[PDB]
Amino acid sequence: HMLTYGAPFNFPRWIDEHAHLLKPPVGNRQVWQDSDFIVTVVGGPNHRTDYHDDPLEEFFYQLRGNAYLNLWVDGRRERADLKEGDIFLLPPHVRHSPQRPEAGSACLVIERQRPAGMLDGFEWYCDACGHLVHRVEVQLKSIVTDLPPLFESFYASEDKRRCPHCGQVHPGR
Amino acid sequence: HMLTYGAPFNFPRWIDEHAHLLKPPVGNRQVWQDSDFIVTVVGGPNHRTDYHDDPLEEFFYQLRGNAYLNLWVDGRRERADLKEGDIFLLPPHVRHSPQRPEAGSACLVIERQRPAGMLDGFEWYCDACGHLVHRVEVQLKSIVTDLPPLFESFYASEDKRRCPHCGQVHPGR
Ligand SMILES: Nc1c(O)cccc1C(=O)O
Ligand SMILES: Nc1c(O)cccc1C(=O)O
Ligand SMILES: [Fe+2]
Ligand SMILES: [Fe+2]
Ligand SMILES: [Fe+2]
Ligand SMILES: [Fe+2]
Repeated sequence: HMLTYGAPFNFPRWIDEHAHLLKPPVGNRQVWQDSDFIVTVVGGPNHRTDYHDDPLEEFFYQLRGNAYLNLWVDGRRERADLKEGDIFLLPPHVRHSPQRPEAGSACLVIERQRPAGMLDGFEWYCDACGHLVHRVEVQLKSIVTDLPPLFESFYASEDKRRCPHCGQVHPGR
Repeated sequence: HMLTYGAPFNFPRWIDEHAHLLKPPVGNRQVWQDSDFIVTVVGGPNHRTDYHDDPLEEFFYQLRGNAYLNLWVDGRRERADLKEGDIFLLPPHVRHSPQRPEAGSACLVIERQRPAGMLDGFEWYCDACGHLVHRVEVQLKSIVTDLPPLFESFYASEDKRRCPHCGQVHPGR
């Protein structure tokens, strides 16, 4: 039938035109609305203390500049570098915290709409004892707008940030 | 848990190392195996007379060189140009025939594994009366290997290529 999502267009030029809109905490912009593939560009600098626990995979292609992913691989606080030109496929549920410090950076991130009842988690870990401080689960509907309200609630509440092993109150900063 | 799909790596350099393997009819190479996102690069020159009827969306990013998509939009034999640097999201079921004439071209194509019972179609249309000549449906398991055997069967059989409106026998060439 129709091309619902429009005609091909130049991506470098699209990124240039929307550069001034790539803004924190999360830094992104969705290219097409109501699609099954969720196609965003993420710039910087961003502010993220959360780990994301995505029930599906996440494709990355660091188009401009560099960034890294803080991970928890196999229990250990780990890092994956998104050097300019790198690509990478995250397995479902690997906890990850995108750090994007470079102004003018641009990373293509691709995900899919989540079916009903498949939940996304956002977690924070204690920077002293390294144990789970807080975890919210959300039925995700916008990878752009549903994020910061969630982090504000954590940021605004030392009961959420108080650790349950040590009593260290996470800075959320 | 583990990074099942490995660590980030440089995509331009990966494409360079596998250039000599991007070979017709279809021209592709999957970057990761057993993933839900099916991430391929497609080079050229390719030989495609089929239209693909994908039950899911297809993301394109023409990385090197140019290509086009022959389409059937709203009944009309149409074209979408994949100019170097273009991106594009195909809606599910839009019939499309990727033409990739340029040696050394490279296009990122992203799709997802198809659930059980969601079928892919490959169709051919009559180049005289413009009506459907032949359509096979397949449970797709490899976007790389399941293709040409299907086209050989059409190519090898004038009963499949004989049109049911006119009697024009499609060249399959
Ligand atoms: N992985 C991300 C996500 O799931 C949402 C928003 C941004 C990112 C990112 O990688 O920057
Ligand atoms: N759309 C394609 C597909 O579905 C399989 C293989 C190649 C392509 C292509 O766009 O070249
Ligand atoms: Fe994420
Ligand atoms: Fe702690
Ligand atoms: Fe296709
Ligand atoms: Fe015909």
